[PDB]
Amino acid sequence: QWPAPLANGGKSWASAFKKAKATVTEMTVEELANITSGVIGLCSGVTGAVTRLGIPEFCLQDGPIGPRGVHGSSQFPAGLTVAATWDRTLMYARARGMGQEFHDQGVHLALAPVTGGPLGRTPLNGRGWEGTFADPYACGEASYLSVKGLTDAGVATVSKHWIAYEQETSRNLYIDIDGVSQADIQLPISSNVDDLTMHELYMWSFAEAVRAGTNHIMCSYNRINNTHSCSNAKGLNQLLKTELNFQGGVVSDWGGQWDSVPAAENGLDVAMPGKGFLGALGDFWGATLVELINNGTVSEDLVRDKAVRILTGYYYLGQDTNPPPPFVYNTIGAPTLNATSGYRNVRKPGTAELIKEIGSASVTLLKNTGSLPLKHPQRIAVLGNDATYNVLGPNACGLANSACDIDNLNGTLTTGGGSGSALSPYTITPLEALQKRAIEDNAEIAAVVANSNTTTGAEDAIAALLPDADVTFVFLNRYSEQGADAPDFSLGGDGDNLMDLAVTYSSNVVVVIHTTGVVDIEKWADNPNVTAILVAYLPGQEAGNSLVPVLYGDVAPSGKLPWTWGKSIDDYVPNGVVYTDAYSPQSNFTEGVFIDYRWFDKMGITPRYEFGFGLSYTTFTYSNLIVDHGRWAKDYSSVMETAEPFAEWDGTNSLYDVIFTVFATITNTGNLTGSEVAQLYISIPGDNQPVRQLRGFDKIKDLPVGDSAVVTFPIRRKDVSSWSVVDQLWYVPNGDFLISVGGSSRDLPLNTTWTP
Amino acid sequence: QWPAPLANGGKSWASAFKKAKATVTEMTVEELANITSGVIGLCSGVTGAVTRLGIPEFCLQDGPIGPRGVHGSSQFPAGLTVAATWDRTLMYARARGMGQEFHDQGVHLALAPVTGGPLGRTPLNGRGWEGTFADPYACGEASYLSVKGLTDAGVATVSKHWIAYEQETSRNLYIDIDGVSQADIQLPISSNVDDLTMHELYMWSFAEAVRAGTNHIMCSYNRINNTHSCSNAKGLNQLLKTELNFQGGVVSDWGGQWDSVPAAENGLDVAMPGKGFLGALGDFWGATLVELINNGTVSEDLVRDKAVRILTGYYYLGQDTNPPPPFVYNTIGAPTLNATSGYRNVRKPGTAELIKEIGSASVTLLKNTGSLPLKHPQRIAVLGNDATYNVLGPNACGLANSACDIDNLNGTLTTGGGSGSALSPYTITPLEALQKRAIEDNAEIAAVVANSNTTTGAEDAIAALLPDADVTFVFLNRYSEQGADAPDFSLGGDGDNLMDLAVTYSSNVVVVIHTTGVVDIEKWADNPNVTAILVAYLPGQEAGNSLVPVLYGDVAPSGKLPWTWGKSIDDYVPNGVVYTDAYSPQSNFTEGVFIDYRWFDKMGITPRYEFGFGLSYTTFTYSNLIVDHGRWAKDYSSVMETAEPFAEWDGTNSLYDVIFTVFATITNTGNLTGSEVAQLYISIPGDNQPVRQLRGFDKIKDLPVGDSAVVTFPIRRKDVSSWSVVDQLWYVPNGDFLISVGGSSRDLPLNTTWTP
Ligand SMILES: *[C@@H]1O[C@H](CO)[C@@H](O[C@@H]2O[C@H](CO)[C@@H](O[C@@H]3O[C@H](CO[C@H]4O[C@H](CO)[C@@H](O)[C@H](O[C@H]5O[C@H](CO)[C@@H](O)[C@H](O)[C@@H]5O)[C@@H]4O)[C@@H](O)[C@H](O[C@H]4O[C@H](CO)[C@@H](O)[C@H](O)[C@@H]4O[C@H]4O[C@H](CO)[C@@H](O)[C@H](O)[C@@H]4O)[C@@H]3O)[C@H](O)[C@H]2NC(C)=O)[C@H](O)[C@H]1NC(C)=O
Ligand SMILES: *[C@@H]1O[C@H](CO)[C@@H](O[C@@H]2O[C@H](CO)[C@@H](O[C@@H]3O[C@H](CO[C@H]4O[C@H](CO)[C@@H](O)[C@H](O[C@H]5O[C@H](CO)[C@@H](O)[C@H](O)[C@@H]5O)[C@@H]4O)[C@@H](O)[C@H](O[C@H]4O[C@H](CO)[C@@H](O)[C@H](O)[C@@H]4O[C@H]4O[C@H](CO)[C@@H](O)[C@H](O)[C@@H]4O)[C@@H]3O)[C@H](O)[C@H]2NC(C)=O)[C@H](O)[C@H]1NC(C)=O
Ligand SMILES: CC(=O)O[C@@]12CO[C@@H]1C[C@H](O)[C@@]1(C)C(=O)[C@H](O)C3=C(C)[C@@H](OC(=O)[C@H](O)[C@@H](NC(=O)c4ccccc4)c4ccccc4)C[C@@](O)([C@@H](OC(=O)c4ccccc4)[C@H]21)C3(C)C
Ligand SMILES: CC(=O)O[C@@]12CO[C@@H]1C[C@H](O)[C@@]1(C)C(=O)[C@H](O)C3=C(C)[C@@H](OC(=O)[C@H](O)[C@@H](NC(=O)c4ccccc4)c4ccccc4)C[C@@](O)([C@@H](OC(=O)c4ccccc4)[C@H]21)C3(C)C
Ligand SMILES: *[C@@H]1O[C@H](CO)[C@@H](O[C@@H]2O[C@H](CO)[C@@H](O[C@@H]3O[C@H](CO[C@H]4O[C@H](CO)[C@@H](O)[C@H](O)[C@@H]4O)[C@@H](O)[C@H](O)[C@@H]3O)[C@H](O)[C@H]2NC(C)=O)[C@H](O)[C@H]1NC(C)=O
Ligand SMILES: *[C@@H]1O[C@H](CO)[C@@H](O[C@@H]2O[C@H](CO)[C@@H](O[C@@H]3O[C@H](CO[C@H]4O[C@H](CO)[C@@H](O)[C@H](O)[C@@H]4O)[C@@H](O)[C@H](O)[C@@H]3O)[C@H](O)[C@H]2NC(C)=O)[C@H](O)[C@H]1NC(C)=O
Ligand SMILES: *[C@@H]1O[C@H](CO)[C@@H](O[C@@H]2O[C@H](CO)[C@@H](O[C@H]3O[C@H](CO)[C@@H](O)[C@H](O)[C@@H]3O)[C@H](O)[C@H]2NC(C)=O)[C@H](O)[C@H]1NC(C)=O
Ligand SMILES: *[C@@H]1O[C@H](CO)[C@@H](O[C@@H]2O[C@H](CO)[C@@H](O[C@H]3O[C@H](CO)[C@@H](O)[C@H](O)[C@@H]3O)[C@H](O)[C@H]2NC(C)=O)[C@H](O)[C@H]1NC(C)=O
Ligand SMILES: *[C@@H]1O[C@H](CO)[C@@H](O)[C@H](O)[C@H]1NC(C)=O
Ligand SMILES: *[C@@H]1O[C@H](CO)[C@@H](O)[C@H](O)[C@H]1NC(C)=O
Ligand SMILES: *[C@@H]1O[C@H](CO)[C@@H](O)[C@H](O)[C@H]1NC(C)=O
Ligand SMILES: O[C@@H]1[C@@H](O)[C@H](O)OC[C@H]1O
Ligand SMILES: O[C@@H]1[C@@H](O)[C@H](O)OC[C@H]1O
Repeated sequence: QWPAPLANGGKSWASAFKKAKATVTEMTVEELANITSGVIGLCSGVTGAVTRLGIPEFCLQDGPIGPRGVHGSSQFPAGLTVAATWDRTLMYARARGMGQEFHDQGVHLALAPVTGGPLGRTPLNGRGWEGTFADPYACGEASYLSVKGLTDAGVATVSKHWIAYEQETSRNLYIDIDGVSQADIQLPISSNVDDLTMHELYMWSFAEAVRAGTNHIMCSYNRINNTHSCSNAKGLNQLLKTELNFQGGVVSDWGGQWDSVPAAENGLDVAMPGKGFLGALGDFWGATLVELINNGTVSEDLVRDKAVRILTGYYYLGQDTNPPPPFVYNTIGAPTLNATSGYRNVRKPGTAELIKEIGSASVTLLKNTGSLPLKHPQRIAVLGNDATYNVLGPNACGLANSACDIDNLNGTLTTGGGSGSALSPYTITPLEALQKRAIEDNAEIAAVVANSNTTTGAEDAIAALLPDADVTFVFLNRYSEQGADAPDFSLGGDGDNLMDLAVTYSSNVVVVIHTTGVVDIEKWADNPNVTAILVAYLPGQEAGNSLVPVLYGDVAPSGKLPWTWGKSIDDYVPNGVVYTDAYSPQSNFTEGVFIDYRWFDKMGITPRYEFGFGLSYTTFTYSNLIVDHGRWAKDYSSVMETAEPFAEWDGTNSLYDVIFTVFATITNTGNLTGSEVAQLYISIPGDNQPVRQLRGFDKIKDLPVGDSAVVTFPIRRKDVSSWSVVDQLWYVPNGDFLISVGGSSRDLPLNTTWTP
Repeated sequence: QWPAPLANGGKSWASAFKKAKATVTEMTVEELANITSGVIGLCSGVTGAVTRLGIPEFCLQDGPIGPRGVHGSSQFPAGLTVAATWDRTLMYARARGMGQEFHDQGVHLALAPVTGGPLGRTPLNGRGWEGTFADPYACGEASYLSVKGLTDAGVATVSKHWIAYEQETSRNLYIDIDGVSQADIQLPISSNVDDLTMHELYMWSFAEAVRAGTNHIMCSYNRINNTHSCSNAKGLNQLLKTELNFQGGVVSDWGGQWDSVPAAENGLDVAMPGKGFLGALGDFWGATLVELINNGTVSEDLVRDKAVRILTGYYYLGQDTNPPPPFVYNTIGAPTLNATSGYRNVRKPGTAELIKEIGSASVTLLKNTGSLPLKHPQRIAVLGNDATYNVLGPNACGLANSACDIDNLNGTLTTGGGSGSALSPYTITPLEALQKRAIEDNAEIAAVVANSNTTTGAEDAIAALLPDADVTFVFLNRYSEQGADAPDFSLGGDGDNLMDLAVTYSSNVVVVIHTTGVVDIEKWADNPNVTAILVAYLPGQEAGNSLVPVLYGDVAPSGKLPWTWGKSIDDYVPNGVVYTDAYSPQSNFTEGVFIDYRWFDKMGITPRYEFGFGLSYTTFTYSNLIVDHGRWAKDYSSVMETAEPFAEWDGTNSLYDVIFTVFATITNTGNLTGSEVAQLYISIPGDNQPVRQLRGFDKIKDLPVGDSAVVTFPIRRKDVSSWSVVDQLWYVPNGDFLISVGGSSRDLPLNTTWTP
């Protein structure tokens, strides 16, 4: 085994550690078992109180778009959607806003963000949308800022899911309900991950989360090399708590804990949900952990270290001197918990405008043949239930946005299904917003929003409506959800039918896709009747009013794709989702570090739309690439430090030191003002190395016609490193490094060589 | 027989008559038959050209809300809806706006307004909504202003339908299509109307239409005393063309003409639609009328008088010196007419705001227990497909708003079905408008707009949503249409179910009814969970934005009911709709003059909501009734004059002279500013006379709290007259007249006696 290292508070939590140790020193064995296992309450999870010492219950609450199952709050855009902005300021402000609302609702610990698990090995991942980029570097940057935004608002974070949690299928949470136990059916999928892949690929974003000060981390459902993540000594005690120097608590996912003793010894700190959800998801600690200590199987001091880890967050964020107000909403639901809900409104001035701005900044133009931007069209047709409201109400699908019937017309896809969803005070529909703009132009506008296959008359309505239209907007979607992967890339609902009808009857079709990921558009993407295609991802509540200004040219589109859009699912990493009824299911990560565009680049597969692709209404020319070797600096700014070994280590040094900076220049060479995401890729020399790896991005805002601006990329030591499996450390390999800059992963007009 | 009197141009058309006679004098027999029978074209009806003399084809076009089947136009509110405003200025401006759009689309003759047929003998009349009030006096005033507004814009009018056209059922238009002829199935319903009833009840509004200068009149489908209206000598040659002194043309309804010779001799002028609609609706004139003249059966001079009547309008409105532009839309439809459509936009600045104002002025508050006006509710539920768009598009139901399937979710009922409908450039939905106001108050709002009986989950969505709501808006409707009467008072669609669910789960339910007439609300109107009830009638395109300001108190509601709302259909005139398969179906108008509230008042039946009932957010006190006998004046202002005989006639005199004026005073005695419709009723002494008869209305706008204003009622000679069947003239009977003033037909705090 790898022994459990003791918390010491590290960099920023030293004083809070000290108060945590003082309190925990006073605790009895019953009290230690109480704080470390869940109890019944209104939140996703609730830690027992330590009543005698005045430590209250902590509310742990979903989710990564804001607190789930609460009224009086805003529905923020999904992580996928903010990734697609490529705007650091928006990644932070989104998180800070979510945090404000978490705090004002009474949440102590936010079950957020998703910071690298699932990272994106398969594009069918039913919950991939909760994360950000299918790229370690960019996911790392988003994860850093998301964590910082949440904690800066006074909410502790529980970053998730550690680690190699890359498929929902056979995730097999522990559950024992009505005589049928998952242990007797099938064990969780095992992620079989080589050491290099674990370091260079899956750990990257978690390192950034630890550096940003995440207070906790949640261990996933999957197994790793046939050992449960939540009792994987190598995972938690070694890689997380030793190499990453993590100082906070490891919280089990809900049914992630499979056992009592291995869990306490191998790095687990908090058993969730404990007595919540009827005890059906395992209840391995609590009174049972009291007996394990008193009879000497589990070390008392070991358990005190778990308590210390939990309380460090409490004191660091000042939840003692500034308590959160009470959490008033039943987010569990009857009959599981019968208990009434109060009411509180926490929506602040500015939040609706921020959510709108994220939408306008993310929406991504994949195809424009000249129909966009719109001028002042006079006869406008609109097709698709995605254009309008859920017919049962925007929250009809319930507490996790997953309970409406398989055929329901859910309206605009504003968030995905599951624990990462949230309620919505309203939906600004695409149709409401297009209609407002139509009225200003004295135009007419009509929408067919029924099911084009199963409602009588819809097809003929469509036939009758489209030919005369100046433009036809088609709104498509693809719902996906926690607990299943998507079967394939197929549009949800009547999507395919809408598109076949649309091109039969209109030669100016503009397609807008609200989705949790990549969809199959192969039948029509090259039809010249589809004059424009845009993906708007998951925009939360301001869906229509964020889209329409971009469509009409008020602001040029500036979003780019945060993953690869291949022409077929066969173009990706093989065995993305393993289906088997084998009792011990296996997923071998044979691809290694080569996921998403790294796979495409290495096998020479040409995607339909590459990673980092997006059109504007203008063009940008790249020039004057400069590598400034003299432009280096100490890492002073992190909240916490890791202990990742590296070759050049000398006591005063860091893996996150900036060792040089790359500069380049962009010129708007088109006819309209626009923003541009500049991207930097490095080819690190070695055996079996990716052709190139994203190591920088910078977004210039609203570059006027003919103007220029400089983009700037700080390069850290780690960014040019490789991990030595033989030596067990990060090193900068000798050799020629290629540095590329440009507008996508495949449009890189500038390059240069750098040698250390 | 009653011989056909010759046109002479009467009062305002004298010079146009002269030019008409000159032109017609030059016409051959072929040319006379061409102008007097319909030909194929893009409009509802088209008169043949007289090519040699440069007289083009005239476009006749539906309908009484504006030109039908046209893009580029606005959907105005229905006549029912403007009646409910009780605002003369709005009745005029609505008509003038409709006229502008008629003209700018190229229409020569508008098939509008509905000016007393159907007037409202039965509240089940499928097309009652096209007219205004179920009251001769008020229908007369609306009819005068509607006609004036249309002609003032340069469009000739064809006022309809003459006369005693009081049920759609067995209207039996002539049609002979695919070997099956209506003549071999069933004759039109016969209206058996006594002479007093015809004069005091059905003729009243047509007299006002003739006085306002209607250029034509359309004869109805029904028979009168077992003679078709369109060949009823007594109807057309005598009552219309002699007593009413009508100087314009009688146009057949479409399939209203049953014969060639009786029609030419008994007063018909224009055979419509002629060769249009495949000749299937009879084609009795045209080439056949050429042979009838040349072989001497039909007098040539008689036919010249028809031509003269048609051309008088053309010259009077200046359609020669200012031609209408071309009519560019196929309003017939393929396969009946295959022909392409151009495009023109005629929507002017100001029209959308006028249609909104009519909505805000008409919406009628029937019940308010204190829930209205709304303050700033934070959780708002909305129920009903009426709250949102037609799922197939607002115009999906086609050229006459009547072709969507029996179950379709048609969305907000903005106009009724049939030839009196029109297309809509958009629908401002109740839900869009409530949502905008919710957003301003930082509130949440959710709508269940599916079918609550047949869509899975809707009922539970409803159960789950309503209890927590501060207010629940329920939107109900009742579509009806030309060519059928309503079976009963039942809400359309899932109405009944919505209301049962609403009161189970909310104690603050506010009901809004969009309808073509009275509906059965008896199950819930007295439930204290229904805290407010409003009828909004048919608001055209600005449905939501006209309603919401009234709901939120920006303006107090000031509409009142234009018909009686009885508790059951058994409370009305019996035999309202006769159903039979008898070849010659009969309707005996045994009730005489006693329709609508005259029936209720006479039989001592207490309606649920009386004629002229509506609540405000304030109250008004009535005081200081004055009859000013000295306040009389000559009738100088009419466009045309009738020749109605009357006892006091002396050459310089008129039946429309004002013989006194009634004044009264209203004081706003509540807490909020509001508008008030003041109503005047006279009890004319006689045998079998109504208890009281509306003879005045005046609307005070925005009366501040504690302020007073005077309402003024001019009383004409005709207004205190009766018709002598023995003498065949109007007379003022000797005796005591009761004069009542107040806020409804049953809330009349002021009264006084007047003797001639
Ligand atoms: C899930 O399972 C996979 C299953 O394999 C696990 O992965 C393994 O992870 C361990 C670390 O826990 C690796 O152990 C290290 O192995 C080094 C030798 O590697 C070479 O030999 C092995 C065995 O014959 C091969 O498998 C390797 O091949 C792979 O890597 C190469 C190189 O890139 C590729 O080309 C191959 O194709 C494979 O991908 C190698 O050829 C070994 O040197 C290393 O030794 C040090 O580290 C430990 C500390 O843990 C010390 O105890 C030991 O004393 C050595 O440390 C001293 O020495 C160095 C100097 O040499 C100093 O710098 C130190 O500070 C110190 O004083 C270590 O044992 C194993 O190789 C790796 N396998 C693969 C295939 O990746 C996952 O960890 C497992 N995960 C979980 C979560 O359970
Ligand atoms: C659909 O059918 C109904 C079926 O009846 C038709 O109605 C009738 O309409 C005609 C007019 O075209 C009426 O004719 C007039 O009758 C007068 C006599 O009426 C009394 O007797 C008759 C017959 O016995 C009764 O039916 C009447 O009863 C009804 O009215 C009374 C009174 O209120 C009620 O109490 C009853 O219960 C009934 O409702 C009466 O008791 C008759 O005097 C009148 O005579 C003059 O008019 C014509 C001009 O058309 C002259 O030719 C004639 O010379 C008289 O005119 C001179 O005399 C007067 C002075 O007396 C002068 O002032 C004149 O200027 C002139 O020099 C006339 O014949 C008939 O009564 C009426 N029936 C009913 C039941 O209403 C509908 O018209 C028909 N409609 C259509 C469209 O086809
Ligand atoms: C299994 C699971 O994930 O359950 C939890 C409760 O904590 C878990 C975390 C999860 O995020 C949470 C909160 C969610 O938010 C999910 O979005 C969520 C799910 C993914 C879903 O999960 C499932 O459908 C399970 O696969 C499903 N499992 C089974 O039917 C099953 C039974 C025996 C052996 C193996 C499987 C299940 C359905 C309904 C109740 C319990 C279990 C249950 C669950 O009801 C929700 O489940 C419960 O609320 C619940 C669980 C146990 C008892 C009572 C209630 C779900 C929702 C909200 C729909
Ligand atoms: C019967 C009738 O009212 O037809 C007209 C055409 O001029 C009439 C006036 C009417 O206002 C007009 C324009 C309308 O606008 C109506 O809203 C309207 C109707 C009320 C409707 O009328 C009916 O449904 C008839 O009762 C119906 N009648 C019969 O089926 C019938 C056949 C034989 C004997 C007795 C009855 C019918 C349906 C479809 C085509 C022709 C007749 C036809 C009609 O298609 C529309 O009809 C046609 O367009 C049409 C008529 C004949 C031949 C070809 C087309 C209708 C619409 C638009 C739906
Ligand atoms: C509107 O949103 C709805 C949710 O709020 C969407 O419904 C969900 O959609 C997904 C598919 O996209 C379904 O997931 C699959 O469903 C089945 C499992 O169903 C049952 O099968 C057996 C029963 O014998 C049993 O094993 C299961 O427990 C289920 O009872 C499988 O095909 C897949 O494995 C996968 O889980 C959801 O089931 C469905 N939810 C519900 C509650 O029906 C809906 O698709 C949205 N509308 C549109 C157009 O996208
Ligand atoms: C949405 O608006 C729709 C129209 O655009 C509404 O559909 C119409 O609604 C009325 C009833 O409210 C129906 O009128 C009745 O229908 C039938 C006649 O149907 C057939 O019966 C025989 C066939 O064997 C034949 O004689 C007829 O020609 C018909 O084929 C009778 O019950 C009545 O006499 C009456 O005419 C319309 O038929 C219906 N239109 C269509 C095209 O189906 C719809 O109701 C609206 N939705 C809601 C919720 O109100
Ligand atoms: C272990 O955890 C238990 C569950 O959290 C804990 O119990 C709970 O104690 C809290 C206070 O710490 C109580 O909360 C409220 O109760 C009283 C009235 O009874 C109020 O005056 C207070 O304001 C307070 O809000 C809970 O009632 C109680 N919950 C349950 C389910 O019993 C135990 O105390 C913990 N045990 C140890 C050893 O600390
Ligand atoms: C009786 O009515 C007929 C139908 O309206 C009428 O015919 C039509 O005549 C018009 C002009 O009055 C023609 O309109 C266009 O034709 C020529 C080109 O062919 C253009 O140069 C002109 O600009 C004009 O717009 C119609 O083509 C014609 N319609 C049909 C169906 O024949 C007869 O002329 C009328 N008969 C009499 C005796 O007047
Ligand atoms: C310690 O406690 C656990 C849980 O009750 C029990 O299974 C185990 O056998 C105990 N050890 C001894 C030595 O009794
Ligand atoms: C494009 O639309 C036109 C109608 O606008 C249609 O006739 C043509 O077949 C369509 N083209 C394709 C490739 O579907
Ligand atoms: C009114 O609503 C309440 C719930 O708000 C319900 O319990 C009660 O039965 C309802 N009353 C009626 C008369 O339906
Ligand atoms: O937040 C948790 C989610 O990430 C996990 O997968 O399911 C349990 C949830 O409550
Ligand atoms: O306008 C006409 C309408 O009033 C009549 O009833 O049907 C024929 C229509 O075209």
